[PDB]
Amino acid sequence: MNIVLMGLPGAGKGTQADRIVEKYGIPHISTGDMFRAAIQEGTELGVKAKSFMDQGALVPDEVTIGIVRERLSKSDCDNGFLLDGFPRTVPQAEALDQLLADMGRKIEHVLNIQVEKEELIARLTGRRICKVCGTSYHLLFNPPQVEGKCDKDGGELYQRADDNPDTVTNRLEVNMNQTAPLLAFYDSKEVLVNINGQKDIKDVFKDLDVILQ
Ligand SMILES: Nc1ncnc2c1ncn2[C@@H]1O[C@H](COP(=O)(O)OP(=O)(O)OP(=O)(O)OP(=O)(O)OP(=O)(O)OC[C@H]2O[C@@H](n3cnc4c(N)ncnc43)[C@H](O)[C@@H]2O)[C@@H](O)[C@H]1O
Ligand SMILES: [Zn+2]
Repeated sequence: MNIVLMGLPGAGKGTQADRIVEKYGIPHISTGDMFRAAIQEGTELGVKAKSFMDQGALVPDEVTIGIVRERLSKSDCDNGFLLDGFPRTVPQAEALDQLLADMGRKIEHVLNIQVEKEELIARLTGRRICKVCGTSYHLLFNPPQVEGKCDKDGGELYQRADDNPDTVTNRLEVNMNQTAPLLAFYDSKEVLVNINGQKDIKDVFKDLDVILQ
């Protein structure tokens, strides 16, 4: 089960990932989580990634492909994996084909979660993230059971610094700059499915899960 969960910032990739991972027990590999981990280690990689992330810019492709090479070569991905927000560029996409072709494998499904820009913006305005596990809530649209506390581990919730309005606008634009030619890459190789992400979390999930089996 070699999957890519694709979508613009705030499309519900993280939200849908928890469901796919919990159901099929394949590792969730998000580049954005990895960069935040490196920032928490305070590695040099993290310090350098963070300049870009704070602007809402992409982290350079070579850096990014790097950590993905390393990560997907770990034995826990041998039987499958859920890439989340990678690739975002044609060179990332290619380097992914190549590193998998070296292992006698390929990506088998790119699930592209589509949401209009205005909705994406509303989603990243009230978003909250768990200190303990990294899961996201939304104060309006998908709140925790108990205010301020994650439903999974009781973790405190907080606001990601890049979820401010200026950085969000930058993030949507930058990522969209990459999107159509990448859809065209995957659409042409016959693995891309578009998914209406603009409805209930459970309903988006059914659409995904249809494809997964
Ligand atoms: N491959 C790469 N190349 C280069 N640089 C890279 C890279 N990967 C990362 N980077 C760098 O790292 C940075 C951060 O990356 P990262 O943090 O991965 O991602 P992002 O692009 O910032 O967007 P997310 O993946 O955080 O959003 P998502 O769709 O998972 O949203 P969620 O499910 O929370 O949902 C959003 C909100 O909506 C709510 N919600 C979810 N589903 C629904 C629904 N159906 N209806 C209503 N509300 C919903 C949630 O509760 C939540 O509040 C980038 O800006 C870049 O600098
Ligand atoms: Zn949590």
